[PDB]
Amino acid sequence: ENKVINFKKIIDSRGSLVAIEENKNIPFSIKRVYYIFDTKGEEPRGFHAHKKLEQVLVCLNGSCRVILDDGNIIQEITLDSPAVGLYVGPAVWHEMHDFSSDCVMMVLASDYYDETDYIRQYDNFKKYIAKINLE
Amino acid sequence: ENKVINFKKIIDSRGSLVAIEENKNIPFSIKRVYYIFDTKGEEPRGFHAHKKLEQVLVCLNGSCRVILDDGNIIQEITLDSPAVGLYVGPAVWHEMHDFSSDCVMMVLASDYYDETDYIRQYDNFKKYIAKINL
Ligand SMILES: Cc1cn([C@H]2C[C@H](O)[C@@H](COP(=O)(O)OP(=O)(O)O)O2)c(=O)[nH]c1=O
Ligand SMILES: Cc1cn([C@H]2C[C@H](O)[C@@H](COP(=O)(O)OP(=O)(O)O)O2)c(=O)[nH]c1=O
Ligand SMILES: [Cl-]
Repeated sequence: ENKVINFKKIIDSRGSLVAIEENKNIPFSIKRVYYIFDTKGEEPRGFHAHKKLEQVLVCLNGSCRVILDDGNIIQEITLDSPAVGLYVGPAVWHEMHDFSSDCVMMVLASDYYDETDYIRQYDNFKKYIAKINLE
Repeated sequence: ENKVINFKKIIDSRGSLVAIEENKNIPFSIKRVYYIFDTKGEEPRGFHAHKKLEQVLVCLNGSCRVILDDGNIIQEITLDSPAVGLYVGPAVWHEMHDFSSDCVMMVLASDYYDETDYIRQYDNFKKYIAKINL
């Protein structure tokens, strides 16, 4: 509804195509595109929140299980369709689990990588969330 | 004239990561990100040049054979690594062939989809180039 994006998909005799356009079918300007591949092991990814960064996760091949925690409710979704994007706004703790061996996870981000824009401690995230609330 | 971009790749026990940043490891601002998947058939694609659009092609899974023609030289390059991008500037004809069944082709574009920016006839592409040349 608010976080799951169903992109329009073109299908023809040659295959399938999806086009994501900044500020068109995604709410922000794209500054970075990163992707995860050649995955292995049973240790997950993520476990942090951002203060300003906006992202849209898309599973281009295989599947992956994503968890979002906005400090109020926890949501979970299994991404396994390239036509499905998951919006991860600022102030949202997130985690990525169960990457299939053939998984390819693509992320569209509103800004360049920035080590300082991370909240890696859950309690801190929680605190952070509390403060924002007050305001 | 080289068009291959080798991206820095992060590796750990969990897998690999590559990060593309507009105007940082690619020469333009990204306005669109499109991808081709669930491919079939024996028909190749592309077979056009753009007048304004700049793009970076990346084979995120499987493989595919790309043909680039800049009007000076024709280059055939097989993409089978997510860490390699192929820069397709304006006025550059491109074709994509031999898509693996599990292929995933991702493209970073400098602008929104625009059918009017498609030069669809090789001869016209060549004429366009000639024009540019003078
Ligand atoms: C997401 C991202 C990470 N990185 C770097 C930062 C680290 O050195 C490495 C991995 O970052 P990341 O994998 O997100 O951090 P963590 O190990 O805490 O889960 O890749 C970039 O250079 N660019 C990016 O866009
Ligand atoms: C590349 C792209 C294609 N499309 C559509 C146009 C076509 O209907 C289809 C395939 O486009 P494309 O292969 O570029 O054109 P063509 O098949 O004529 O050679 O996908 C978009 O809607 N947005 C995009 O960003
Ligand atoms: Cl579900």
